[PDB]
Amino acid sequence: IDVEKLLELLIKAAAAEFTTYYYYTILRNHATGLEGEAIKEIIEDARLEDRNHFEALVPRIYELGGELPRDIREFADLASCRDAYLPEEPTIENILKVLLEAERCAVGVYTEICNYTFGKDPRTYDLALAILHEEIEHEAWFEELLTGKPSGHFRRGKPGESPYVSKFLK
Amino acid sequence: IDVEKLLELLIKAAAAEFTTYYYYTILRNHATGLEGEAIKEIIEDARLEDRNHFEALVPRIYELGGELPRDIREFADLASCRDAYLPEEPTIENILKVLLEAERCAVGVYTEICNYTFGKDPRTYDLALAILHEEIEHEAWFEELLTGKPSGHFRRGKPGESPYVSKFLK
Amino acid sequence: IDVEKLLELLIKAAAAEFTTYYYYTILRNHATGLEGEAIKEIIEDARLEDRNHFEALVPRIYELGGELPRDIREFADLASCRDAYLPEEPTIENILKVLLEAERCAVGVYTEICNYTFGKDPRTYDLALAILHEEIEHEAWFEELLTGKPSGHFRRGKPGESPYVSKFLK
Amino acid sequence: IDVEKLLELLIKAAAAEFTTYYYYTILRNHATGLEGEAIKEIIEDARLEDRNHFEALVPRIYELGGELPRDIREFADLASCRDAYLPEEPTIENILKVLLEAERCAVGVYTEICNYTFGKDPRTYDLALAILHEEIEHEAWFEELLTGKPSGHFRRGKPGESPYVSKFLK
Amino acid sequence: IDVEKLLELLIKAAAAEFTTYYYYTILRNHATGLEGEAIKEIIEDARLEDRNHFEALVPRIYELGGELPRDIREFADLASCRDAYLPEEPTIENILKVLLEAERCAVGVYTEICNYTFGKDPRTYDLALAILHEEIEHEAWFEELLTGKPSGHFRRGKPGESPYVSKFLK
Amino acid sequence: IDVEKLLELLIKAAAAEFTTYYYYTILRNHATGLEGEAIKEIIEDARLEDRNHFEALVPRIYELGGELPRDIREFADLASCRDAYLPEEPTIENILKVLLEAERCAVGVYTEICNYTFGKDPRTYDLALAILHEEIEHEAWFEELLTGKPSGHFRRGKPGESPYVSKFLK
Amino acid sequence: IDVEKLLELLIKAAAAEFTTYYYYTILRNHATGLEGEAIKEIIEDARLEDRNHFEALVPRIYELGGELPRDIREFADLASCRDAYLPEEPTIENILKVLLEAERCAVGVYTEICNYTFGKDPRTYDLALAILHEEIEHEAWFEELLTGKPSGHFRRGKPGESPYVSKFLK
Amino acid sequence: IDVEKLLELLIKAAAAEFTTYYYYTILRNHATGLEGEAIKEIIEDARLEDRNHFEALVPRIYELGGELPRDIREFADLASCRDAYLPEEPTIENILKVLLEAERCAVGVYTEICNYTFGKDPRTYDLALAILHEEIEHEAWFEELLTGKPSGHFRRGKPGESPYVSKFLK
Amino acid sequence: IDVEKLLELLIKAAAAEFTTYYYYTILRNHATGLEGEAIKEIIEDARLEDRNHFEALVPRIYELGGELPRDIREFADLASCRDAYLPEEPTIENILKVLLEAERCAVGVYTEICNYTFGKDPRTYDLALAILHEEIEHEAWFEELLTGKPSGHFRRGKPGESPYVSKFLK
Amino acid sequence: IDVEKLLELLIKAAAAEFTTYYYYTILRNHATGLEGEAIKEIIEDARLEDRNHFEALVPRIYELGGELPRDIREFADLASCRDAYLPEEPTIENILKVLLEAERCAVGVYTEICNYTFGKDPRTYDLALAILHEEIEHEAWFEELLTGKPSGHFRRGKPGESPYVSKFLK
Amino acid sequence: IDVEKLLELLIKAAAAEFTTYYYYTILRNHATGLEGEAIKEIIEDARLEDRNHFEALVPRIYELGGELPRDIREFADLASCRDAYLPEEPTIENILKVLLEAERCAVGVYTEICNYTFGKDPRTYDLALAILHEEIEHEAWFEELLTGKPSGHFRRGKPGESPYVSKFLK
Amino acid sequence: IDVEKLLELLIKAAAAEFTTYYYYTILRNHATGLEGEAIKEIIEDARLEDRNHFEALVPRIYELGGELPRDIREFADLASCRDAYLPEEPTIENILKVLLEAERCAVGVYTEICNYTFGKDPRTYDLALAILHEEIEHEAWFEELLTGKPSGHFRRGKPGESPYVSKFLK
Ligand SMILES: [Fe+3]
Ligand SMILES: [Fe+3]
Ligand SMILES: [Fe+3]
Ligand SMILES: [Fe+3]
Ligand SMILES: [Fe+3]
Ligand SMILES: [Fe+3]
Ligand SMILES: [Fe+3]
Ligand SMILES: [Fe+3]
Repeated sequence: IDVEKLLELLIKAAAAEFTTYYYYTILRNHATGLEGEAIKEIIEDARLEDRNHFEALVPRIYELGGELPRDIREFADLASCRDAYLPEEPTIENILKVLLEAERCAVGVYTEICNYTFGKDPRTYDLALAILHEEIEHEAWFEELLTGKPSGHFRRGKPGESPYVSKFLK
Repeated sequence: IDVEKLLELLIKAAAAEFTTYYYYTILRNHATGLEGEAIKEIIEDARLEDRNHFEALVPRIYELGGELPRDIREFADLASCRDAYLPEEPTIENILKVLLEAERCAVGVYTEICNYTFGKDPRTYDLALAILHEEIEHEAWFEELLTGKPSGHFRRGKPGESPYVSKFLK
Repeated sequence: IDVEKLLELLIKAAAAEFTTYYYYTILRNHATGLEGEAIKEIIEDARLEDRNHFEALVPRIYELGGELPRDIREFADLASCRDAYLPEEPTIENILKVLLEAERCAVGVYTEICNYTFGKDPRTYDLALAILHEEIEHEAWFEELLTGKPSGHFRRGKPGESPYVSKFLK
Repeated sequence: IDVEKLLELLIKAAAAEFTTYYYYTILRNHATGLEGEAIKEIIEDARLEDRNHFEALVPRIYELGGELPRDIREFADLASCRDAYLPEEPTIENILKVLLEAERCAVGVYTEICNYTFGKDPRTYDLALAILHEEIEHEAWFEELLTGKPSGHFRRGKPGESPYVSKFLK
Repeated sequence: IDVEKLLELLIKAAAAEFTTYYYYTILRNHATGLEGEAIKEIIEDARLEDRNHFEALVPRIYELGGELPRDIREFADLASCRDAYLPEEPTIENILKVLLEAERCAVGVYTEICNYTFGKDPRTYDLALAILHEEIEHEAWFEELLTGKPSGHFRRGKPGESPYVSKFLK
Repeated sequence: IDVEKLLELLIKAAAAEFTTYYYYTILRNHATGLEGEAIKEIIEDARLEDRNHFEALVPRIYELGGELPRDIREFADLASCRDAYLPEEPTIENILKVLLEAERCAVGVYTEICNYTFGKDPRTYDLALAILHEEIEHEAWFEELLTGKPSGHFRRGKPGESPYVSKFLK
Repeated sequence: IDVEKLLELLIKAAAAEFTTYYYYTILRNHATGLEGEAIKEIIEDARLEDRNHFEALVPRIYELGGELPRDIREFADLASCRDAYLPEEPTIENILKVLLEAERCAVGVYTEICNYTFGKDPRTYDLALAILHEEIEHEAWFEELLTGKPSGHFRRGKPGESPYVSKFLK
Repeated sequence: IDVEKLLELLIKAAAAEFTTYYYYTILRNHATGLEGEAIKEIIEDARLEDRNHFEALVPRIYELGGELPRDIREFADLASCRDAYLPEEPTIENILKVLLEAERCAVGVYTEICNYTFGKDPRTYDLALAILHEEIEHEAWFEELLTGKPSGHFRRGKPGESPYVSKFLK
Repeated sequence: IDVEKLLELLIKAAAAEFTTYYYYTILRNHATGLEGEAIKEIIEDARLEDRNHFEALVPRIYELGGELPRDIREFADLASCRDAYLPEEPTIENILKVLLEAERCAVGVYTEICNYTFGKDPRTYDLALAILHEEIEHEAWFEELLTGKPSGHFRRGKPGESPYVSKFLK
Repeated sequence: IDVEKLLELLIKAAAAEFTTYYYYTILRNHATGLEGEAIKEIIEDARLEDRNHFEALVPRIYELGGELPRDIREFADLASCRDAYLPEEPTIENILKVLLEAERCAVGVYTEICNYTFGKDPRTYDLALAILHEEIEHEAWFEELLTGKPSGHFRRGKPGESPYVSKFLK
Repeated sequence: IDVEKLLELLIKAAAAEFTTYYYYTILRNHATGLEGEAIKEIIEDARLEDRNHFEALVPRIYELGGELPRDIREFADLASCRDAYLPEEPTIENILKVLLEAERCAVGVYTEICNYTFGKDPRTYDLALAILHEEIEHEAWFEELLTGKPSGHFRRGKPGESPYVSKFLK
Repeated sequence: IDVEKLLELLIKAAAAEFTTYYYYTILRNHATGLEGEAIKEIIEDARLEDRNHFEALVPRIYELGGELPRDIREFADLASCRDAYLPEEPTIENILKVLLEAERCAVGVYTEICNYTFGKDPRTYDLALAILHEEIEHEAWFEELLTGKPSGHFRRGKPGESPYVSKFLK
């Protein structure tokens, strides 16, 4: 396994989690009205779990001999998912589209890391898998809200509980 | 009081609670979209309390010298309420109709047991009354969601808390 | 500072909180249907925090040498906000209008008390400010639900937690 | 059973609980001095449990198709117990007399509802019985404090815990 | 209803609960060996719940204008169940026989009180019913251990939790 | 050390604790009125800790090869303190006199056991000392209430917490 | 990976967990007598964890685009383990044989799913592995009770805690 | 603002809090008898909150570049309130007089600091205000106990909870 | 008061808190070795409280009709404190210098907001003051670690507890 | 007192506790079958408390200027009790014999230390006494299981709680 | 035993604990810099436990018929340990020297009380022993920090937990 | 997979964990002085987690049909890591070297087991991975303390929490 390549993947993933923490704050605040009130708590759970994902990734990056970039702007520019901007027409549907696209990119990111580390870096694989669990659940949430396809999920107990990633958190 | 007749009522009630636990799982998963997100937690609270009702009824059945049927299929066929099938057109309204009809049947079932045991089997009466409390609240929930008639209820704290039946639970 | 004038303001504020506790009970029970299910918990949090506000104001009234009026009807007639009656056409929108108008009046009431006591009665100012915090949040809640303007708030953890007024509560 | 008559009883009971919540606030604040310090916590427990009784009665009123009156003054005028006014000579003994008379009226109110619903409305009977438990304990408290007749009770753990009515509370 | 007769029943019941608390201490300590280790915790749960039953009955006795007898020996002599003496051959089977006989007598005692107070003394009926719940469960426990007839029960969580009588306890 | 003599002391002590549990129940219920309300919780803490003392002594009696007497009447007759009867004139002062005399006898009982076991039976000494701690505090409580001599104590947090004996309790 | 084949495996596994929840209820209730008292809590822990396994599998089935069958009878007929019927001679040994056979089938079921998803469906693999952990422990429990071969396990803290599957539960 | 003058005020206030912690220990221990039992817990809550006030003031003194005096005697001599000596005739009334006078001095001390720092030292102002809240409540307590004027307060939950100063405590 | 100017101050403050959350992550990870082990937990508490400060500021920004900038890079560029870069020679002393300079800038930022809103925007003033409390404590921490001047502080209980800002957090 | 001799006793005791932690692991795992299921939790409580005893002894050894031996084999060879080997015929009875013999040796060890330190080394005496409490209870447990002599004990709440030694544990 | 002599010892000990509470506050605040950050929490634990020691000693002084001196200065002058002044050169080493000397004096004080009360005043002996436990641990802490001799201790969980004295605390 | 070879690996790993529990006790006690105070808690967390690792490995060894060796000396001799002896010159640096070498050996041990069981023994692989997580974190801790290379970790909340292995613990 190429630790330099792995470190780039992990840093790009951490950048996506960090920027998502900011952009989902904006999206949550624009999920207004009666229909917005349904999804506001769901966005908040996704936002806080993505913050947890950033917190879980940074120790592994440093364990592997990597480091966060010096400038926060450099870091944001490394994000492996495009920025989850507030849509120009911020309807609930358009916001859900942004959220679903972001979660689908995240699922792809950690699937790629899991594929890269499978049977080679057990600790990193297990960390990527833990985050992948939560991203798959996020993607299921938003896909159901947007398309009506049954996801099998309903409200998390308290936002940001991160049941799969918690063992990596301090 | 005819313990054999009482046992049949209790077993039929337990069968209805058990099957409801399965069928409400399906119904919860098809309460999708923005409007489904409102009622998903309400279905879940009803589903988990009906599981509690099954757990509360079984000890009383055995205390009275009865027993569950040998085969799970026999048991399901004994249910005193018709199966809460997913409707062919699973809109939120059609799902609510199934839920309301099921809860109304449950209210009838425990009202019948309470009438049968009033002043004759205090422990069984109190158990039937405890479940009846929760069924009346479930029926109120779904009737309000479906017809807009004020029920007087809003979200339970945590799903499955069963405030009335808890003293019967282990 | 004129303690007699201050006492009248505080008693009128306490009357508004007390009557709101009653009228919001009615409003919560008529927020029915799928769209009502969104706002029912929000009304309940506002109702329980306004009950807390009454509980926090009464000790200060007595500390300052005032007292509640002898008759509950006299007390209700002193309310500094007009009664939050159920609207003749109790749609969710019309209910939200009543709630928003009540919260806006409350914000005005405690802003007036804060202005009257600023730099003169520190304990009363701090109490009025604590309640003002919660009224501003209530007003933000309902204004977002009604107009879609981003308020920055989403569901309180448990209704009636009163994070700002709790230090005044027993 | 005549649901209209039952609803009137329940609303009148709820009015008595609501007004008691106000009037006991006044009574608690005038139970002063060394001897008042004994009974202040007892009044407070009674006051908070009567608030719980109001909270428990309202859902049942709405379940049965009733509603609270539009105006808080109408509601107060419906109270089935006369107003627990602060006595003109507010000695501890005179305050205890008011409290005992109020609790005795409450015991009568819920005894009447229990008699009306016995074997006919199990849920309402059980609710009336739950409140009756707490009223009988309140009456015992104050009768002992006033006459020295042994009641068998001593301080509740925390005021407002409502051990009998809690299962009806949210 | 004849309060004097009711008081005698309640005092005799309280005496049985009090003496059982002592005699079950002896029985628990003689349930030795590998087979005794099974039932020791079951005896302990029964013993502590019977202590709770004594604690729950005394306030009601005093509420009704009765009192405990002056001398503890008088009290013990009033017990409505014969003393649960350690058997002359204290085998596990012989101990279980004593326990089952005691619980069957207790079930009879509270069934008699429930019959006497049904529809006449709601608070006392509810107290007798609460204790009856726990006695029926105790009788089921020991009957299963002794005869193998399925009771439907297994270990209580913590001994002395008294799920049915707790609302009467301080 | 003479284990037979030690066992007699321990059984007589356990009998005193057991009977006190009964007699203090009566005394607590007759500590009525405004002045009784002060000491009711203090009696209750003493009563529940003396119940704990009985629970702590019985295992040690059995560890040492002793056993409780077969009949509860035999047991009560062994009490090392005379019965704490309700006084013929049950004033608060006369009740306090009974309580103080009982606690003084208890202090003497465990002082005697500590003297007998000092440097010879460490486990029994430590158990007697643990109970002695609580008896000395009880005696201080009642002596202050009766004579005004400063004891240095004020209300225990929750009655029956037994801070010194808890390590011996299950 | 063939999602249709995977879905069939998962649904058949969920059916086995669901039916086990019923059949283990019967088995627990027939584990009577002194020797049954040992294993009753062990059956109960297995039963509640198998209920948790059903709850954990259903969301994954829906995430993958599958659904539970319409009728509860269809569902039961899909179970990948034969029904754990009460044996015709329900001795403790014969009951243990049924339990061990059921757990061995479960171990086989999740081993097959893990083999099918290894390195291909990380989330499903991790879910199957989590359940496999608990099935291997169940099989160890019952094999030790039946054959005396050391399993390395002793009583779970509280039944149904599911330490391995909890992260999948809501 | 003159930090040297402010530091002197804060150190003198801290000295008063520290010495009060000692002197209220004496006063609590001499609040004996039946009437003393009422106020003992109130003195204890005041004593522990004044200890908290000392703990809250010291960090601010050091933050501002001040320090506690080298010798504890120097420190005690700086107290801004005269020593709360046990009165020569330590009746409950005379003790209450000492307590009320001490609390009135404390209210004056923190009112002076609040006036000195208003709009100039926000952190110190907020700290002085937090302590002032608790001193005003203490003064209300003792004034009611002594004169019967309604204060609006009753027993704090647990002594020393310091609801207003807690945010400054570690 | 000029809400546009106030909004710019608040957004610039929120940007500083957000970027600090990133940069302190880097600084914490480079506080290595035996001497670094002392300050690592202190950096972590500062980092998590600054994250809390961002979370507390955003709702107020939206309440006042402002919004976060569309792009995370725009946001970072608005920070009112220069970026807390890892020093080119990352010794513990040089890291402490960066931390102290950042905290001093933060103290200045919230002092400016408090000055701008004093007596004009009570809610915003109280929020700025709450954050100012924590920044003053952070500055004290690092100044003591760097210069040895007594600050009066020692380790926070758990990192990120934010005792002053918590009432603003969800 | 001869600290060198005392240190040897304490180190030999710590060695016995440490080795017991290992050997009881083996014994617990071989207490199989239906009869083994009774005693498995009892062995586990003894094993975890003996681990606690090792943890409590080591600080005292170092306080007195002693140290653990360099090599773990040297340490094991110092054990004051012979190794609790799995018996060649590992029946439940033979295992109980090993356990009882080990506990009897432990009781002797701490009795010797208590005798050596009585009135000379209070801290060490109190530590030895604390462990002696738990060893006497362990010996009682196993003696009852093996011989049927009443011990007075039944299941500890949670294994390893060490109620007597806890004050020495970190 | 001479209670007057014992009272003088106890009061002198309480004075030392009280003054230490003040002087250790100063010492903690001057344990600055990177090396001071290690010992600051250790000083704080010692300081809070010595406050607990004062709280534990005062009730015993009053139980024995003693009393605290009228003036706080008299009290401080009675301290059995010389004042733990901040050293003229307040280096970490010089501060540790003061702390170690103070703890050594405390160990001597309670060793003297234990010697005086051994086998004569069990309650006082046990109290002195409880404090002696904590003083020996404090002395071990500081001696290790100062000289490097292994003490066997590391950080207490939370400062002021007083595991040995807690049973004497309210 | 060769279960005999796997069992040898697991037993050798368990031996290393067991001996580490002893040797880290010695190392922790010799990490003295101001610089030792930093790492003492880190050693303690590693020591308690390695004890947890032993507890987690033993059930798996028995599940697979293996057993611990008869004699504790045989067991210690099987350790897969050389004994972590206290260095002849026990400086903090030399102690850290021993700790780092031990953790590096542990990382190698569980990496080997993971490699051996990957895709063949899922339960054992997951157990080895869980321990590997904690060993990698331990190695990171000590490497940072020794070399200054950023590890990304700071103090665990409470020592011995084992966030990754907890699901395997009872
Ligand atoms: Fe994420
Ligand atoms: Fe309000
Ligand atoms: Fe009421
Ligand atoms: Fe006692
Ligand atoms: Fe399963
Ligand atoms: Fe103060
Ligand atoms: Fe900040
Ligand atoms: Fe001390």
